[PDB]
Amino acid sequence: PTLPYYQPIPGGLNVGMSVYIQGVASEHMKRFFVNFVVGQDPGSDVAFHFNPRFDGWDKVVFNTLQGGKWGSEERKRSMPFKKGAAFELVFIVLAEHYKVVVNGNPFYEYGHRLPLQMVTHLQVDGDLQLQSINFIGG
Ligand SMILES: C[C@@H]1O[C@@H](O[C@H]2[C@H](O[C@H]3[C@H](O)[C@@H](O)[C@H](O)O[C@@H]3CO)O[C@H](CO)[C@H](O)[C@@H]2O)[C@@H](O)[C@H](O)[C@@H]1O
Repeated sequence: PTLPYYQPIPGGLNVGMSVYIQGVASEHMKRFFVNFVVGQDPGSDVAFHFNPRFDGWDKVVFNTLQGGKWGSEERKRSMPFKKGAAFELVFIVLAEHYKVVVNGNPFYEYGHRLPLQMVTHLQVDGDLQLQSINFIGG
């Protein structure tokens, strides 16, 4: 796949589905993001924004964008990615949350703030190369 990536999720999200992303973090990475989007047009709500950042004390930010407004960020001050390194990034869609798994290691559970049933698109962009995106268990 080429970046930016912004594609419909086949059949939408359902509990039990996984999004499996294989990529390589840029040697000079500052950030990248994965968005679960309600729609495809500019201004669309983002049910789940997953945002690793290497600026400062390395961390991953998690949030939701609704009606043009970012909600209260969640943050985990641990960085499972590495500049220049390949990664395997998995989002397991469960009833209560998105379960994030990185390189086989469970990393975070982000509670749903918008209904998973209303997510239509996946958007990926930033300082990485994308090798593949697969939807499993749809
Ligand atoms: C640093 C910021 O990066 C972009 O905006 C992102 C937004 O930044 C938050 C920041 O994470 C938070 O700690 C602070 O309290 O408010 C900032 C402004 O909203 O965070 C959201 C997720 O919460 C997205 O990642 C945004 O891209 C940029 O647009 C800002 O100008 C600023 O440089």
